[PDB]
Amino acid sequence: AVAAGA
Repeated sequence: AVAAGA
């Protein structure tokens, strides 16, 4: 799981 942002 990879999540980037806001």
